Amino acid sequence: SLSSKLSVQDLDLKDKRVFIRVDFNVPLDGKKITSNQRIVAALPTIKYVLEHHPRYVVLASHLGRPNGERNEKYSLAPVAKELQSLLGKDVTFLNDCVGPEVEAAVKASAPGSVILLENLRYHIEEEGSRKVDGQKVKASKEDVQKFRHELSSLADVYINDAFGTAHRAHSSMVGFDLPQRAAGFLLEKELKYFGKALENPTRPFLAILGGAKVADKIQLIDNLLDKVDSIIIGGGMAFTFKKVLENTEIGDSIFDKAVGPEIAKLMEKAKAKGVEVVLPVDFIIADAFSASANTKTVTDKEGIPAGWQGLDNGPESRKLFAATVAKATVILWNGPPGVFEFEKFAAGTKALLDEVVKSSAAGNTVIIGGGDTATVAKKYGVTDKISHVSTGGGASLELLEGKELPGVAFLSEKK
Ligand SMILES: Nc1ncnc2c1ncn2[C@@H]1O[C@H](COP(=O)(O)OP(=O)(O)OP(=O)(O)O)[C@@H](O)[C@H]1O
Ligand SMILES: [Mg+2]
Repeated sequence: SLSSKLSVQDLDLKDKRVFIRVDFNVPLDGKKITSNQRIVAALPTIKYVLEHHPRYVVLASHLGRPNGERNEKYSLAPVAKELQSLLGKDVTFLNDCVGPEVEAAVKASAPGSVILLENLRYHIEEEGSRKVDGQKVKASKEDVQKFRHELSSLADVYINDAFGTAHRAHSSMVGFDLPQRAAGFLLEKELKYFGKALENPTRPFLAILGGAKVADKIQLIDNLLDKVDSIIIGGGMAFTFKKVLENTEIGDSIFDKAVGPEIAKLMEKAKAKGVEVVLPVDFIIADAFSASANTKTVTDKEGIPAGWQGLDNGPESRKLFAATVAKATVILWNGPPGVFEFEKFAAGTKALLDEVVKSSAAGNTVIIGGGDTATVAKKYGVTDKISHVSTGGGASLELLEGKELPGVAFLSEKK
């Protein structure tokens, strides 16, 4: 989608004014912020800048869905605490926009770090349309125009360091008129890690995608679909169908009805574009979809207990996966090998997970991140992760995919 060499650790600052759109979203107990994972990242940019000696340092919010009621408190007082503790320099939380008080505060107290906003000022969104159900309405133009003007209001250089403004727009990624587009190391890492497989990386581009089911499932497919190294490990029932015939025929009949043409089709292009897509042949299937009463065999035999096929990546599947796994190429992993969360029908899967991460070094760098996999990662244990956990399980992917990426576009290379 682009993101060549935007900018990082490039901004010189120096008695300059810095506004940072970070990753400030956490649980919601009292204040007791359950999880500091998101906050930790902020630190490289946050600290570097925090002290460099600008004069500013406004680090924006973003965590919650102030649905029905208004701007409702449940702000970020505790977080400041988190910030204060880490920094030990003093963090002040004011307004996400203005407040006569707002313009005043930033200016007043020399160098500091101010965390303000989120999506309280229904202005960082685009109101919950569809009439009936929940009140208010989408739409809105200039009013937003003012908010944006107001927001930039006290800045110099704006640094995005979250996977938000790369699909949509939303506050902290647009309005912030005035040049200077600086992207935290985090953004930088993705683009770079993420960015190149995209370029001309020799080390093949060896591609690992588990489980069937599409959604952009399908969406996922086309973009992942174009690349470099023609190695994709995708496990689908029809493909199986497409590939041969009988497996599908007794197995059953239908996968993703649309997916059937598209899949055979995309798949074809894939051969042409690169070469090889690696599927099962050995699968394990059990009475229901759940996790109980299970059978593992290779290939042929399905029907009643099914109508799509078996489920989790089994022995055969494991090896091949592992098999390709061992073989340079970069390794990108989206969703579960399958149903990785229903033990029994989530074993081989870990098996795959291990080499990739392990390899990262050996083999080659590993970029896997999302939601489903994320779980996979946490449960198995990233432990060295060695590549990319591309948070924005979804956002990244589309992103991953090659689309333009909105937030990202805003970024150029400082200037
Ligand atoms: N062979 C399979 N047997 C059973 N369930 C499967 C199988 N393959 C895939 N699934 C389902 O597909 C999911 C795999 O993850 P999925 O394909 O949804 O990843 P993704 O689309 O890249 O990311 P996501 O889960 O956030 O947004 C499993 O969690 C499971 O619900
Ligand atoms: Mg999911």
